[PDB]
Amino acid sequence: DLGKKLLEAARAGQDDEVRILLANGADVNTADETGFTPLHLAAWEGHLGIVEVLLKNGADVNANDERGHTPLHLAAYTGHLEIVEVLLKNGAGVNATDVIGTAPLHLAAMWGHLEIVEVLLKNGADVRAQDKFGKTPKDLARDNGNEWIRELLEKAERKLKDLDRKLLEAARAGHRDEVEDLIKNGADVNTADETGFTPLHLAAWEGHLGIVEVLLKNGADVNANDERGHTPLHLAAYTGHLEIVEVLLKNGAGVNATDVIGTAPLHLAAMWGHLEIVEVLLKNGADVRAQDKFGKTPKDLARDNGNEWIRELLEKAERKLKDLDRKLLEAARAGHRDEVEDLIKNGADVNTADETGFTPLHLAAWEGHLGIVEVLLKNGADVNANDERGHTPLHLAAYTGHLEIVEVLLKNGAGVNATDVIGTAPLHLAAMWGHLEIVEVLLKNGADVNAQDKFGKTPFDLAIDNGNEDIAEVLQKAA
Repeated sequence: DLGKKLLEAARAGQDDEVRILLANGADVNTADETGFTPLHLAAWEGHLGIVEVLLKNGADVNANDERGHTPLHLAAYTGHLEIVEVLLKNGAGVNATDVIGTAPLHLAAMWGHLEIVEVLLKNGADVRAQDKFGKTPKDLARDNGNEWIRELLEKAERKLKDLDRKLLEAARAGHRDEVEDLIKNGADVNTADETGFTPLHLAAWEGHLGIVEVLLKNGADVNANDERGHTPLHLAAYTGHLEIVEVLLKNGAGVNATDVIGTAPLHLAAMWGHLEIVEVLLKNGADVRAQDKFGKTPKDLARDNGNEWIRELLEKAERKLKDLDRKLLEAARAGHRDEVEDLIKNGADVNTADETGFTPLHLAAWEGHLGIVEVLLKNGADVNANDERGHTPLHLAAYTGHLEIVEVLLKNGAGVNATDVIGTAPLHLAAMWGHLEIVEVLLKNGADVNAQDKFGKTPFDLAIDNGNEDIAEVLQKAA
């Protein structure tokens, strides 16, 4: 229509004819099927006059297209110095990025448009911005033999590394104004010192709520680990900065992060007596059963350090979880799949055991509830768990005669030659109880045919003794 005539006359260089369409009401910000606009094509083709005109007639300088390319991208790709200056003066997004993360500075650094690089930096371009492949403009200029550009961008970078050192000091001291100026002048909020402390670690350790929130506003990694696995939430919870604990959680902080010693935020809060932080972490899902390398839970540290209020609080949080484990054992025996998943979501231990050592996986394999077996293996249930007499779930599957469950357990590393205290292996129970299909599977998986219970009976002997000829034959041909 009236607009399609414009986008075409914009790439043709018909300066005088552009005035005709605009006077007759042709919209200035029309778009095609790929997203291009009269300003894109005038900047791509290098028609400065047509650009300037469209800017007096109000053209969206930062207009994006189907993949987020502004007119400045196109002027940077082609290398039109003048059009770059005219687009920036009208408020062009000097740091605009496409869907790949490519900014105008990347393009000028890759195609060797030195003058445009100077221009873009003059207007506050981000020299450190990485694209999809984690490559800065300097990286591109290096990989394309543009050494004069590589030199300039490298000078820029080392200055910005001084700002990074200052930002770390400003965040520890509490100079909120210094921090904000540093960020405004390109300092990296995710920089780290020698031991991996980022500015968020230091603001969190020292208790600077304002500086914590500013760092988070500018993309700081809330979960950054230092060289020993300590996150900002560890330091907040150690020093007892309740409000920083709250802000860190609200921004994605991991409530159960563990350092190299297995210490979690709830350990420090519990050992050092920060009741409100204990409540906040529990409210946010902290694991009360987590142990450090000394087998100590937060509860143990609490009583060990004479913090009785927190001690009782964690006892009740733990007693509540014992009842879910109890429910998981009965849910796993009865075959109620949906009930199993809910109890796991709410914190049921898939490796709890009753008085005689049966685990939810034992009961599920005994009763032939395959669906629950898969759920329990997919959530970390020990596949080679012994009860108080040495029976694994693979014992209970061969005895009962569940072919499917046997193949699953073996598919997940289940011990095939496990023996109870008597010497009975899964192959004895399969041959004993006439489950030929399970015998087959066991043989393929290295089942020992020479194993003997305390009575000196091989699986072959038990097939013979119990009148299972087909099985005795199979066990005969193997040896």
